[PDB]
Amino acid sequence: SPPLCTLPPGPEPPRFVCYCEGEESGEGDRGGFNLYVTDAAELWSTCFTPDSLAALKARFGLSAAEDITPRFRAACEQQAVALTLQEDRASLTLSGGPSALAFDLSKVPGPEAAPRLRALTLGLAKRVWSLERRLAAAEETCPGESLINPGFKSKKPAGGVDFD
Amino acid sequence: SPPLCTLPPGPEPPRFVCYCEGEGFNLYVTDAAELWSTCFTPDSLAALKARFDITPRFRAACEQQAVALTLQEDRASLTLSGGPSALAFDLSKVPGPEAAPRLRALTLGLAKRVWSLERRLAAACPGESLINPGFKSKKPAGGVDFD
Repeated sequence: SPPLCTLPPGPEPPRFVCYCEGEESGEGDRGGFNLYVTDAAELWSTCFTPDSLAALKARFGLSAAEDITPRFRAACEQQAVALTLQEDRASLTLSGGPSALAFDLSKVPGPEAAPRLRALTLGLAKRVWSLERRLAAAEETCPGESLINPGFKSKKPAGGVDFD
Repeated sequence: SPPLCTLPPGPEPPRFVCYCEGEGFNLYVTDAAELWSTCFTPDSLAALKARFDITPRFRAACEQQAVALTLQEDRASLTLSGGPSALAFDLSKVPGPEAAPRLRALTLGLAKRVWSLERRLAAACPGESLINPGFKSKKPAGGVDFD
């Protein structure tokens, strides 16, 4: 269950989304490590390489035993995600833990942003579909006219005075 | 929270998404690249809601996973079964300029719903002969011993 978040944080109507993909363990194989930020109009990807990632985690003081996805999940829980964009290049700050980590995001071509967007639409669809029952399990457990001259009011006989 | 369903709802990788918003009221089925919308007129909307509100019925159908889809390359017909009787809706393609803000808004809404749902789930020289540098530190001969 890869974490994700939307900015601005909280229940405020957001404009951006940040997420991660892959990270499958157990019977399956360890996939890639990609964190994408998009606003349904322009995607941004890490486009990192294993040597670049190793150098980045060595310079910032991390080791190979600390995965970044749990830190992203903790920041999502604490709402500690920030995005800075200059014109098309984004840098996300992850301040969930004691030290704020900085990650650099590059531009994404359209022929990759659009397929990613149309895959992520169904991705979030199935995610929310599963999370519905997940939260359920977690929380729950002529009349009026004289016939002689129709068009003239029907006449009743005179009665006069009758004491009661 | 407005209801939503994934077609098919099984463990198979989903392909189609259906949603409602507004309660001209329209029903949207999005393949993330193409959108089918009712675009019904107010008189037609009144006639359809009289013959069958639709949001509670749609929500019940989503919970019961009773939404049927029939599509032929331009046309969408939905069988909604969440109320007293089955609901039949006719949907057609919407232009791309109309769907682009719609798809952006639905993407943002899905993302924020997922984040809110996750939040609610959370709250629940060595070796060298120095005399001649460049040569191994010699060992004086020892001969034979007894072991």
